[PDB]
Amino acid sequence: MKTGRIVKSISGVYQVDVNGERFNTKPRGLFRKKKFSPVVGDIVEFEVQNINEGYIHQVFERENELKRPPVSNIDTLVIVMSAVEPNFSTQLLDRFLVIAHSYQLNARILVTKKDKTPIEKQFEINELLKIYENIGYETEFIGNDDDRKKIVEAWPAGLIVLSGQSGVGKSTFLNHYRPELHVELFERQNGYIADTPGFSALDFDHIDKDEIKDYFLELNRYGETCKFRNCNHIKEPNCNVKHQLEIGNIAQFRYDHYLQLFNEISNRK
Ligand SMILES: Nc1nc2c(ncn2[C@@H]2O[C@H](COP(=O)(O)OP(=O)(O)O)[C@@H](O)[C@H]2O)c(=O)[nH]1
Ligand SMILES: [Zn+2]
Repeated sequence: MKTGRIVKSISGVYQVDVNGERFNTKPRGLFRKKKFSPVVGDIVEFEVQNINEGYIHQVFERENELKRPPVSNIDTLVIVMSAVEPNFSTQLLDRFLVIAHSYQLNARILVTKKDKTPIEKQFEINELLKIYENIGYETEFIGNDDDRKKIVEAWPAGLIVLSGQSGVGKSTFLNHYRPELHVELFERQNGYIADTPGFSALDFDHIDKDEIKDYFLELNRYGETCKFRNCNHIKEPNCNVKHQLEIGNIAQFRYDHYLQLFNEISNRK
């Protein structure tokens, strides 16, 4: 009877947004069981009752999902990094992109605190952000002089989830969408933006050492012409990644972070 996105879950009641319209609903069939329980971000078919209430009959197949917090069908993961306080880190950024792609997410890169970054440092970060744009990511570098609402409404349509450490500047964006002014979705013009971040932790537990190269997008792309179909680009001969490194089309820090994570993600915790 109606199709929409779950924007709130409160003690087994699922609020479903239907183009602005809100419905408090409960699951039936499979969706009453824990192994099929609805999550915020689910697209659902529900039966309308009592004007603004309803029963969820179908939860559509999840295109993607985070477990902590539990949220499904993210259209863009915005990785939020400070330029300073703390200092921008390609080591932390590469790790967040690996996690992002391991969850099958679209990712883009947002650097904050430009207005208090030394201008010489701004040029070094700008050159780093160029390397990520050559890999295929959209990047922005913003400060207090920038319109945070204009920025969010230029983002691709659908569900945006901000992921990054506390203090990087997620709330400064999110407060523009808080009606009051465990995960809830807030409306924006072309979709939603999420209450919570996506990660930071031992979201490495599910990753096989063999998958790490798939989530370095330029290694994955250049590995197409390595001799070996599963070349790890470490000791293998005829390696196209090590060649592209040599002639300067893969950045050394990217290769070095791949190597550290390949060596680390193997290890017992
Ligand atoms: N100067 C400056 N400070 C910022 C910027 N973005 C965030 N902050 C500050 O950094 C701190 C953390 O911001 P907040 O949005 O609460 O971070 P969250 O923990 O990631 O949500 C706060 O004191 C913010 O006002 C920025 O672009 N420039
Ligand atoms: Zn290779």
